[PDB]
Amino acid sequence: PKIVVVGAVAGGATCASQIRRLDKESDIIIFEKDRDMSFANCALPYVIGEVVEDRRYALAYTPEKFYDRKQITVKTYHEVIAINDERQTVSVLNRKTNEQFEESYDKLILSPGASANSLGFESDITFTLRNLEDTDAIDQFIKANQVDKVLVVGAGYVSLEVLENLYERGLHPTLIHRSDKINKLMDADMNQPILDELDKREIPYRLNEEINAINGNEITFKSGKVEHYDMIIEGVGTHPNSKFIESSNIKLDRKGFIPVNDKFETNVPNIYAIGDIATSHYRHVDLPASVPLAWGAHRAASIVAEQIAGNDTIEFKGFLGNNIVKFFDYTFASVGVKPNELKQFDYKMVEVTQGAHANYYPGNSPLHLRVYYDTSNRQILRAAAVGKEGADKRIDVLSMAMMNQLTVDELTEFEVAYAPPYSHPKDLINMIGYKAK
Amino acid sequence: PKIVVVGAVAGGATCASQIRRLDKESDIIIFEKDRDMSFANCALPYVIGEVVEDRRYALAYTPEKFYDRKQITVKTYHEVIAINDERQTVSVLNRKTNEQFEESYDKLILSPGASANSLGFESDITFTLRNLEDTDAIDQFIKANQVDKVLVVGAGYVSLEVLENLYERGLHPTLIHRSDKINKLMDADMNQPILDELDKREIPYRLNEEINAINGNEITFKSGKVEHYDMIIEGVGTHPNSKFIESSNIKLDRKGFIPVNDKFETNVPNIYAIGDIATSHYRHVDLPASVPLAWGAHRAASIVAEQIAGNDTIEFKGFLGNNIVKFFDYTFASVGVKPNELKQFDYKMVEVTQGAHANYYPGNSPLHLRVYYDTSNRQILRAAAVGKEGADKRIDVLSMAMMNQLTVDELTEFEVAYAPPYSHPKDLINMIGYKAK
Ligand SMILES: Cc1cc2nc3c(=O)[nH]c(=O)nc-3n(C[C@H](O)[C@H](O)[C@H](O)COP(=O)(O)OP(=O)(O)OC[C@H]3O[C@@H](n4cnc5c(N)ncnc54)[C@H](O)[C@@H]3O)c2cc1C
Ligand SMILES: Cc1cc2nc3c(=O)[nH]c(=O)nc-3n(C[C@H](O)[C@H](O)[C@H](O)COP(=O)(O)OP(=O)(O)OC[C@H]3O[C@@H](n4cnc5c(N)ncnc54)[C@H](O)[C@@H]3O)c2cc1C
Ligand SMILES: *SCCNC(=O)CCNC(=O)[C@H](O)C(C)(C)COP(=O)(O)OP(=O)(O)OC[C@H]1O[C@@H](n2cnc3c(N)ncnc32)[C@H](O)[C@@H]1OP(=O)(O)O
Ligand SMILES: *SCCNC(=O)CCNC(=O)[C@H](O)C(C)(C)COP(=O)(O)OP(=O)(O)OC[C@H]1O[C@@H](n2cnc3c(N)ncnc32)[C@H](O)[C@@H]1OP(=O)(O)O
Ligand SMILES: [Cl-]
Ligand SMILES: [Cl-]
Ligand SMILES: [Cl-]
Ligand SMILES: [Cl-]
Ligand SMILES: [Cl-]
Ligand SMILES: [Cl-]
Ligand SMILES: [Mg+2]
Ligand SMILES: [Mg+2]
Repeated sequence: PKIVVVGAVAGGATCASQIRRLDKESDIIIFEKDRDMSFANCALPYVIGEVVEDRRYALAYTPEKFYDRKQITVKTYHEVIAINDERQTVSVLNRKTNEQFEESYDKLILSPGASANSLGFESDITFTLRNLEDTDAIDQFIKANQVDKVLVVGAGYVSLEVLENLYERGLHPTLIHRSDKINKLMDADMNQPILDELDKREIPYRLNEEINAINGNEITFKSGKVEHYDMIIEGVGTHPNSKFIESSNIKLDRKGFIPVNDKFETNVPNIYAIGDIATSHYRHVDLPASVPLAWGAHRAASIVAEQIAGNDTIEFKGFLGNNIVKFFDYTFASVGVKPNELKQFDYKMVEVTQGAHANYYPGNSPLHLRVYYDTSNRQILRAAAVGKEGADKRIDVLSMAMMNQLTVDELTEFEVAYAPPYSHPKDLINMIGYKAK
Repeated sequence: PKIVVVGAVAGGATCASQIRRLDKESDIIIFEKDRDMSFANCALPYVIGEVVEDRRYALAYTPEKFYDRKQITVKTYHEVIAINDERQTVSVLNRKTNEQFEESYDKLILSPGASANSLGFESDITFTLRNLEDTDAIDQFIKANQVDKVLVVGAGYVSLEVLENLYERGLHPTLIHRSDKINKLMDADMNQPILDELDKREIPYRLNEEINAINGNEITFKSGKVEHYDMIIEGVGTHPNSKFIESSNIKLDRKGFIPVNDKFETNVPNIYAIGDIATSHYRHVDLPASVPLAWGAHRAASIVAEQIAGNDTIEFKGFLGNNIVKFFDYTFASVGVKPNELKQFDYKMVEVTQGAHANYYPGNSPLHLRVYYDTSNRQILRAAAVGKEGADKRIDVLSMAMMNQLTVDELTEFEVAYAPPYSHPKDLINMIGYKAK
């Protein structure tokens, strides 16, 4: 079938590539509104920090190389501006020539993702971070203006990674956030290490703070403070790239996302949606879920490739919401329903803080593991871990437990790999099970 | 019930402690034939390497402290020499006075573990490692003789840990092993990094080599080589501490171990056996299993505590055999049936070698993950991972998957915690799943 894909990055280029692995005959075309396809979204903060300096790690292909390798046509600077689903075409604006045209399709795959929100100030020193064009602009601005002081707005994982990277590059960032609710995917009382790491390095921060006015490099704040900054990076959330979908028959929810079934199909025949734009449900509980992360973009890309050109019996089984972020020496990871979703259940919480490995063994650091479970059936609802070591290991094990409908009590049965450098004979995970009841 | 425990370490002291958590009225007494209770068995190689300096780290309790905190009586230098099972008493030899006496019991818990084997040479420079007395003797001998060249016999994981520690302490070890099957719980081809690490540090080793004769410090080998050594640490296997059990009604297998049911009961009423002395079965396949490691001693300790003083519906579900060892920069971990047991199944092998984390993120290294599955039902039979980073995480996740007899195909559904420093959007575990078709 003739396949058209909208968006040429985590979900889109991946999906197109997976289809080509299975189907060598179909024509596949991807439209991407911006300059680059296949940029490494998750590498961007590290490119800014000069941790990742080889351009080949910043993006995988150019349209020419993608065509040579996979016979997939990718048109960059081409923005889809409407989906004419009844005639099975999309309307595309060639941004280089400013002319539009219709492209027909047998199957349409939507992976437009999200755009960064902006505070809306008229400021030449302010930047958001979403793609490689943004990354290049930020790097160039730092060099052209000999940037030293940078204001980082927002406290989600993107902003935190950007702050760490600016610091490692040798700049002097200050972090502000409109409330005290930083790194929201993690339990609010488990984020203190973020503030401790800032303090330890004397990196200034102010919570319940916002930009009030900008006059050149003079920034006036809500708190009444006035400071001079060379650059501002705003990480104040994202919004779905779905305005171009509104006039079509595709069903969107009130927040602008696309609900899909387990085959990643929209309500319209032959049109699929994957990636950040799509909403589905949790795997372990009967609740809606939206998890705008890379694992989901890649998993959905594979499922849609099977639906179109492979085993169409392969279907999604829902999200668990596994997520993680590094901030200086600490790791913050969680899986399951969000803190705000726990109230939909009668639940109990159990937790343990213990060394990541043998207490007598060097380089140890306390790991805090917390697990929430449903009192009606003892099923695990959510888990969170924070520590300098071993949090990723504990959360991935709990993600596998939740996939298998394990009860909190059965965690005493988990057989950990034990030697002094790695865990304890009764691992933190086993202790959660023993402490449950 | 009056409870008598034989052995005051990983299984025994733990079990007595777990019973006390549930029952504050029963009298509990533990007999330990040697000097110390609750020594840190797994810390011993590190104590020899001076990685663990504070000897307080190698001993968790003394009998006086155990009585003060848990009201449990522990008699060290007291060796149980016979079990008079029909009258429900044990005969105990007070090793300080050489006088024996009987101790009655309502429940008897055997956790005598295993003793180190010896090659049998008449040599004052040869030592074995099993407890803190041994560790003290080795340390004392190194200092008294200014030991430099040391022969480490045996290539099992503990001997390897001893070798690494002797090297880091500043001594010059040479490793020999009677066969080429080093670190036997790991796939043979995946153990090459052990030899690479030895070679990188110019630490000599000879496989399929054995001691022929010992004449003072002059050691003659099977190969015909003659070398002078200041000390020899023999890691030539262990044997069960069951000679004192032979006269009783307890059933022992041909190797001297005690087969137990899922309540860790022996064939004799009121007598339980846990730890290295006990044999059971695998959880995921119908085959016998013996896994003489710490996790099993602690898990059995809790199950026996529930049987005696808690919820008697709690029973063991079998072993998976999760194990791991660190050797210099590498980690070697495996779970499931042993290499030699794979022949009892019709199976296939799938493997991937990929970066432990994002390829562009610093300090990456190649992680080799291998999974064996049963062709009759797609169930995972065994998994092994070797690498400088991430092997423990992948093997613990697979242990959790096996606990639930998960299939190899379902690994595509595992939702990993992804950020650049930790994994990939399609993790190594997911890739095993994608490569299994
Ligand atoms: C700085 C940063 C760090 C991140 N870190 C992590 C992390 O560590 N771990 C993690 O799991 N996730 C991380 N993410 C999230 C991850 O990048 C997204 O979940 C993933 O990119 C979503 O894939 P997608 O295809 O939906 O969107 P994207 O990969 O963003 O691709 C969307 C594409 O479609 C294009 N598009 C939109 N509308 C149109 C249109 N009308 N016509 C043509 N093209 C269009 C856009 O220009 C864009 O190139 C990070 C994201 C960023 C920006
Ligand atoms: C150097 C070393 C390193 C190790 N490293 C690891 C590792 O990294 N990971 C891992 O999982 N496992 C490791 N182990 C294995 C682990 O220590 C054992 O699996 C665990 O100790 C078994 O518990 P147990 O109670 O059966 O035996 P033990 O803990 O050995 O205790 C047995 C006790 O009973 C006593 N006893 C025996 N007979 C009698 C008697 N007749 N009367 C009175 N007392 C008696 C013995 O003196 C001994 O103190 C290691 C062991 C050693 C020695
Ligand atoms: S923010 C974190 C996520 N970031 C991104 O996704 C960045 C944008 N990504 C993309 O644009 C696409 O993901 C690109 C880079 C275009 C390619 O996507 P694929 O996932 O399909 O990758 P490749 O085609 O490059 O495959 C490379 C290696 O993986 C093996 N492989 C892919 N798919 C499969 C399946 N289904 N089964 C088995 N193996 C599979 C390939 O064989 C290949 O290994 P090599 O070592 O290259 O031979
Ligand atoms: S080679 C590796 C194996 N070697 C060894 O284990 C060495 C010898 N071991 C022992 O002698 C025992 O394992 C000792 C050191 C006596 C410990 O026995 P327990 O396992 O029973 O532990 P503690 O009573 O000392 O408890 C320490 C902490 O764990 C919590 N805990 C234990 N058991 C439970 C159960 N069933 N449920 C909830 N919590 C449990 C304790 O409350 C305690 O926590 P703290 O806040 O640190 O007091
Ligand atoms: Cl990336
Ligand atoms: Cl239309
Ligand atoms: Cl705790
Ligand atoms: Cl220990
Ligand atoms: Cl008798
Ligand atoms: Cl039996
Ligand atoms: Mg129309
Ligand atoms: Mg504590």
